[PDB]
Amino acid sequence: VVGGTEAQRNSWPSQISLQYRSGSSWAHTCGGTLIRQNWVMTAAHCVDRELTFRVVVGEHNLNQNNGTEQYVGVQKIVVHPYWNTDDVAAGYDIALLRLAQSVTLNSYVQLGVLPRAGTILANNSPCYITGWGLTRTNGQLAQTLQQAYLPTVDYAICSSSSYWGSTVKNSMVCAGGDGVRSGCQGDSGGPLHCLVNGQYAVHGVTSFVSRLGCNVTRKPTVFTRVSAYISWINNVIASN
Ligand SMILES: [Ca+2]
Repeated sequence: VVGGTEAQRNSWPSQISLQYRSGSSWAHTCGGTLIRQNWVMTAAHCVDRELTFRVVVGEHNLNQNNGTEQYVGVQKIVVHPYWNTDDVAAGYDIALLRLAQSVTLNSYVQLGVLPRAGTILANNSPCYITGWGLTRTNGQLAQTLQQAYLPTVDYAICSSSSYWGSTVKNSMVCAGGDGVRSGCQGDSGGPLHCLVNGQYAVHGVTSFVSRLGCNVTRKPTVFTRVSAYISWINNVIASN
């Protein structure tokens, strides 16, 4: 997250860190949202690589013991069947991870609330992106979980020529684009939390930013629109 502020450690208890094994250690690669005690929602592109993955719930500082983490292996990966790694702009950038164990819920570990199917946010709706992604374009991961206020940009604006044009689809949510605050590499897969009827819900799965840079004016961060995939999500969980 570029232009973030450090999150309070119990603000976003559905945020997870998706990590891969690298030598004698683990490396953060993406975010995700805990949606069942044994299921995480992330981006398809995050699991394109044949890697060994684990999820960390209850995480705040990637580099320090927080006293709240739970570590769990990824047992099954279900990518959306229409995802094409060649074509992030086509959409379908969503995947579900069944965890090897069920995690225990507490003020640091909670399920993310998903929107009702079909919900579209009005332009300029209040949302926060969260994650441990780069804090500058071509920078380094954050140590502590960051949040940034990113107001939505509706489809009509976001798919205009000055913004993303043809690249954005109605199966996506755009947020931000102010040139200061954005998602960045390592935020992919995590949530976009939007306040609706007094309740935050996870409306987006972080998908992509401009090839120019993370925080680019009129290139809002682009998210998979969770509310387009409610039936898909439920179908996967019920058949696994
Ligand atoms: Ca930690």
